[PDB]
Amino acid sequence: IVGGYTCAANSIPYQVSLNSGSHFCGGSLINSQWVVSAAHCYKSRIQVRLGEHNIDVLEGNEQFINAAKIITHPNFNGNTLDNDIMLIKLSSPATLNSRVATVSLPRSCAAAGTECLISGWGNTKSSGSSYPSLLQCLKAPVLSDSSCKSSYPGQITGNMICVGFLEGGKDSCQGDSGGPVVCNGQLQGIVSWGYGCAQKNKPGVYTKVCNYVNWIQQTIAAN
Ligand SMILES: NC(=[NH2+])NCCCO
Ligand SMILES: [Ca+2]
Ligand code: NA
Repeated sequence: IVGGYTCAANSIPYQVSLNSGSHFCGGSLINSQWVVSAAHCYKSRIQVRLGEHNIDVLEGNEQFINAAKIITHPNFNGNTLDNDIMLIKLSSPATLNSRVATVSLPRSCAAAGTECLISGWGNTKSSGSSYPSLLQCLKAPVLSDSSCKSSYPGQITGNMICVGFLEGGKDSCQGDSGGPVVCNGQLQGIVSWGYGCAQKNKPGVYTKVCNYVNWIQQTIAAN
């Protein structure tokens, strides 16, 4: 997250870190047994780390649970990033408490201008690299479909939203991929792609979760 602030510890209890020797992507806990993330994050083995704040220190409230199933969207396209969504089934249910909690799926899609919270352990520098120990947060609005499509001509599908700031300086970045965009208590976005990060007129692009509630529910019921 570039241009953000350090979240209060455990204040984002649905945020997970996906780990395969190190942190590589975010995810969101949406049921006791299922995390949603981005398909471009796929690895064939993943450990899910729940209840994290400092990913470099054991603080005591963590739950580390291996993925038992890793299911990418069948229409994920690696060129256009359409359908950039993945579900992970945990080998055992997460134990839900104040520090490890689900986030609701969307009841509807979000109005343009809705304020959201984006979070992750991704790069914090717009020049060079700095990967933080502490979970970072960013407040950002859903942009117009107009502002989004003008920023990336021919590249925004009906399964994508832009969230962020056209001036630059405030965005998700590499390592935030797969993590949450939560607006009015609903998971509306998954960190997906962009042209670099935090650049002028290149806002973050996010998988539009309000199109996938049926796919999510169907996959959960069938696995
Ligand atoms: N501009 C962006 N937010 N790009 C995607 C960040 C995750 O790689
Ligand atoms: Ca920790
Ligand atoms: Na432009």
